[PDB]
Amino acid sequence: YAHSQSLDRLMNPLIDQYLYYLSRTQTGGTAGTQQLLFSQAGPNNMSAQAKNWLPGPCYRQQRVSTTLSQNNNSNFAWTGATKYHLNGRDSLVNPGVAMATHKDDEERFFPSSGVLMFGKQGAGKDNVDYSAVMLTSEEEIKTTNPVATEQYGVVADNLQQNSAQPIVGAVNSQGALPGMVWQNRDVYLQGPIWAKIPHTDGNFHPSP
Amino acid sequence: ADGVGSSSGNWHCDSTWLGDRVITTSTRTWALPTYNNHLYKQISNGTSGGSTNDNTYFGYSTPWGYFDFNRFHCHFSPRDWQRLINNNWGFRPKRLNFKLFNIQVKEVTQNEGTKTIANNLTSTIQVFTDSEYQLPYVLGSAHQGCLPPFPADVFMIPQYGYLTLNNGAQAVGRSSFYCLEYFPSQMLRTGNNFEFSYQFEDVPFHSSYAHSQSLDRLMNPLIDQYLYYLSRTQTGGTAGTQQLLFSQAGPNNMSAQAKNWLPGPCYRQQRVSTTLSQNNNSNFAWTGATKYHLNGRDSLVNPGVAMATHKDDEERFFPSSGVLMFGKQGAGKDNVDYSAVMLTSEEEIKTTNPVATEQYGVVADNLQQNSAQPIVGAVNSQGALPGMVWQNRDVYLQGPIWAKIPHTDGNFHPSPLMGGFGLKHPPPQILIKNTPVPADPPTTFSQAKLASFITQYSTGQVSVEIEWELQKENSKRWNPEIQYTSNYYKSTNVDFAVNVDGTYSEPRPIGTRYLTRNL
Amino acid sequence: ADGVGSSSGNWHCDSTWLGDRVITTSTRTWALPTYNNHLYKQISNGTSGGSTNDNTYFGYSTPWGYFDFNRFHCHFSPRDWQRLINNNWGFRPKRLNFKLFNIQVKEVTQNEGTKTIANNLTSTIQVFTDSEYQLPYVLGSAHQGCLPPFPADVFMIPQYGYLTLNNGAQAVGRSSFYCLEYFPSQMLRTGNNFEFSYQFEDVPFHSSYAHSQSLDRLMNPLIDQYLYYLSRTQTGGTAGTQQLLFSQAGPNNMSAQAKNWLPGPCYRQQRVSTTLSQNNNSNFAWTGATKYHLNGRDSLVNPGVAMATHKDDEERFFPSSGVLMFGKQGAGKDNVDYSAVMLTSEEEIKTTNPVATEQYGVVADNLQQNSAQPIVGAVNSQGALPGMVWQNRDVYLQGPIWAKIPHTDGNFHPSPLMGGFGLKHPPPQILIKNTPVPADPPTTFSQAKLASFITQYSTGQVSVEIEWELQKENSKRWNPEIQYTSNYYKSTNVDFAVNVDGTYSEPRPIGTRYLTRNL
Repeated sequence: YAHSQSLDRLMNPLIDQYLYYLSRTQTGGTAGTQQLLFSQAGPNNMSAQAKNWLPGPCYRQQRVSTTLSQNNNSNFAWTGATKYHLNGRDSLVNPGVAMATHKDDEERFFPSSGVLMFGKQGAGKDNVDYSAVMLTSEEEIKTTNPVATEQYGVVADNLQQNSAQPIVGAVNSQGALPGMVWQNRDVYLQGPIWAKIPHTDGNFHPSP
Repeated sequence: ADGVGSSSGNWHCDSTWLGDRVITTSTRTWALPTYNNHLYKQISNGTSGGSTNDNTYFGYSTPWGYFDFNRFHCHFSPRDWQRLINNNWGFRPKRLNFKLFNIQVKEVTQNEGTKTIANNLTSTIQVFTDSEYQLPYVLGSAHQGCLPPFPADVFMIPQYGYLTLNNGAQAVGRSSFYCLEYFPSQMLRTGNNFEFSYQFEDVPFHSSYAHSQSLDRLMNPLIDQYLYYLSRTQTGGTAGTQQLLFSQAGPNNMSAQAKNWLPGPCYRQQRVSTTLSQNNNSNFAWTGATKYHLNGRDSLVNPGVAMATHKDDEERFFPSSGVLMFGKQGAGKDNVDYSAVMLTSEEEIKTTNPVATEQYGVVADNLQQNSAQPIVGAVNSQGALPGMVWQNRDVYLQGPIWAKIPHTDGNFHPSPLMGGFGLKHPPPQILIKNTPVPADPPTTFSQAKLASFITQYSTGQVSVEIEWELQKENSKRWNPEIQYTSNYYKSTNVDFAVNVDGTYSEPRPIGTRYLTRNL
Repeated sequence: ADGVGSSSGNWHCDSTWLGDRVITTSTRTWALPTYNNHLYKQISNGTSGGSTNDNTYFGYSTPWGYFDFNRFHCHFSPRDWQRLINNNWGFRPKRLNFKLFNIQVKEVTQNEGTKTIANNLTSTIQVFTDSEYQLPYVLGSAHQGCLPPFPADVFMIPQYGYLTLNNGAQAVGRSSFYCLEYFPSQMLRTGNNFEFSYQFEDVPFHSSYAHSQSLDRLMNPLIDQYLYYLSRTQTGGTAGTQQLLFSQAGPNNMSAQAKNWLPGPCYRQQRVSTTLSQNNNSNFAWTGATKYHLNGRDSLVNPGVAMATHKDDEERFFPSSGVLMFGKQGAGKDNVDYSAVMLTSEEEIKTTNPVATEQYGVVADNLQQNSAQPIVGAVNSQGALPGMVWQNRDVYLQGPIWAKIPHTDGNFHPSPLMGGFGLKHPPPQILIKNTPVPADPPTTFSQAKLASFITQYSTGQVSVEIEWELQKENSKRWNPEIQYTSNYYKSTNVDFAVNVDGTYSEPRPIGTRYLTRNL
């Protein structure tokens, strides 16, 4: 199934919240002075409302376009790939944690190793053109799952003061936070049915 | 026995304290308008018009209203809330009972500026609960329209509406539409009443207490460790040479001891001061905000993962979006001064929880060698690590009781980030509507749907009863604990009481964490 | 328990899917005007006034209204209709349950442009079903006034009337008059309710599926026939001489093979193109129409016997009157453009059914001899021949459910030509009327019937429940079948949902034929 709602839209669109947020830190005008003003977020501003939940974890990956001219001219397949490092070996994360293939109105982009790839009948082993492969798409989970190529979000990088303007850094990889919800990767007619959970002291969400 | 001249219910409002449980029942008077002229309407917001992509939505507004009691002040009084928080380590809701009774439906007539209200004895209202969770669940979003905190206030029932998938202001094929008349509902006249019962699924006690220890201090202060750490990598002197020296960390050096546990996860946020001159001069509210990015939209993390509001001896600082904010009675909607808001504080959890503004810690950024000095980077956001322990965000007298855990393949620690109890099968939504009564039709047949109705509203009483289980405080502490207290000094008004003009106010947020425990 | 202040029913609207059956219940709100000022009136149309002989009629209009749910969208939602058509080979109605409840009767007062509506608690309505089929049965005529497809729409009850024999605008001795107060009926006040049950007579499943084969292709493509046909009557060459040569028809020539079956009957119709420039320039609508002639009157055959709308690769052509035509929401009555109508398509049946526009075939027109070259004429209309097989016309979400088979000495394949289930004893007619309440009489006796009444109308809720039997799909087909799908691409509105202004629309006709079977 796909969700008919998204985490950020779970609200009642007709009613304001009884809570507040920090709307404005400065007076408007030619020379502004610092202040703290607060607002209740209603339907007008949905992005600023308080919420109970967070999108699923991410491990960021590189964006490839099916239109060739949009891609960088270089061989970035392995070098720009998203990898994990185990006992001195680097191995591609293929496909990795479940993340949406793309956001709205971009179907030409897909994460480099971040999606399953099936061949058409008679496809070769090595260096096969894009026409013989069949790419899947996880976009159904973009309701709860961050997009594979884009950042998770932004967090504060410093302490603010009148001498220091705020700095906000991007979160490319995010482990589990309390309040996250996510969807597992989809299953396909030609895809794998099961896997063996390794025998280990611990695991997290042991879905293949 | 259902009739015009006999009441279908009584006013039950009070609490009773039995042993390990408390039962709080409360009754209110409500008024239900006709919404949308008995129509469903799609509502949407696009980027056109100067609005941001982040605020776009698509959905529907329904003629139905809904009952919501999701705030604690609905069920508890301020005196009952004090008995709870001072005497107990924890509590959770056991079960629920709901009633609608004494229903009046009235029609409104206007001509020549004259306005007449009269009983319509044959009109009905429709009520159903969504037991199978087949509708969008809007309750856990902390909206207005809950039962008032003060029992003598008559309140208006909020309109029901929901959102679904969109691209900009446009719907997508998956976006779904719900007719609430496509559900079986009970129809009631003035003699009829409505009731149902609900039982909460098993949920962990909310922890009402603060820790009397901190993770980093769990040690015996009198004894050394039998383990070692790397104390010194260089000889002292004018020209030092590299060496490896080791020490046992005792009471003298506590920071260097070995430990079994780690502080809870963090997602860092920006520090705002209540003293204005200390804040940067700029509008950093949205730009410097901590956000998450979902399908091309950025949304503020409000409040976010539970983290301490501030460290020791800084009460002027708070995380920008990282704490709950309540308004004082009569506060406006937009751009309200700091004086009208009431900020909460999570500082009680600074024992196990990293501070919201500060970093989690530092990790090595490189490989060290005699040609390369060590570099150590700051960790602003940290996901779950084995060995972490943390506290959930506190609950407040006026704060939300529960939320619905989304239905998903996976979740992590599904406690609501605003507060309260996460529930897979929460209390159902209770939807109510005035049944439309059309005016006289044309006397010659027309296929068009009837657009002309009698203006009506309905009033009545709603009663809700929750049974709460209590976790008694077993502490062996010698010295007296901190309690929630009313100020002894004189004042013009009593706190949590009506004023001269007759309006009820809550002067401050009251958290639940007062008694203490050991880690 | 019947009283003013207690409801006599509840709102039951939903569907439940159990195994081989589905039960769809639906509830609506209705309004009933007083018709004809409580009078029966004869109505007629003659040739005088420029009207055609074909349109003449004689009949009566009655003060009574009637309930009609004969369209599928009354009972099914668009989601339920999708579950039905995608998963099932067939369905038929098993049984029926009907209810009237929560009845308000209201009086209207007007003076000085002021309009007052009030309850009249002692007024009644009258309801009876015609169980013995003793009245003219008007339901199977595909009129307006059915329950709305959308449950939140309040609808007006249509006026009842009937026609009988005429010569021009004049009655004949056989033409009959019916008083509906000459039937026993139940009288209801606000506390009273009405109910009855009905069981459908046994009827063949509607076939929801398309054939994956065609009559002419039923053969084994790999094998020759052991039979022969006349392949060649003349020697090839410059001067040929007559001969008889015979061949066995194999895969190479399929058209010439022997076959056991024939396509269904046809009554030919005229071909219209949706591309305007291809159509003749003239008004051929009525003149070039296919008609039948009954007692000096010509009437269009609309739609007629079931025939394929078009052949392969021509979707622009459709038979003139030979297909059902639905309007888009808000379409007018008269001379509406092609853009507002929605045409259906029967092309799924082109496997067994001749195409509506094209001929049935060709037959010999003469006896052949060496002096007479063979002549072969076209068969535009073909009655039943032994060995024919055919499909009935498809049923649609907004199309008619059933019809009453006329009571006659004989019929052939009594399936309704518009669609649905032919029934000798269909669901009865449900007739409803506001009982007249006269104003004050003169206080001195007068024999004249009272012409002065209190203006009244009534409202209430109607609930109907049908149990449908399902025929599950047993197909062993390997490749995936065609399904009914919502478009994935973005749009301003959701299909089958309300818009910004709040009106519900059905964007397209949805037929029932998607899954496939073998002949």
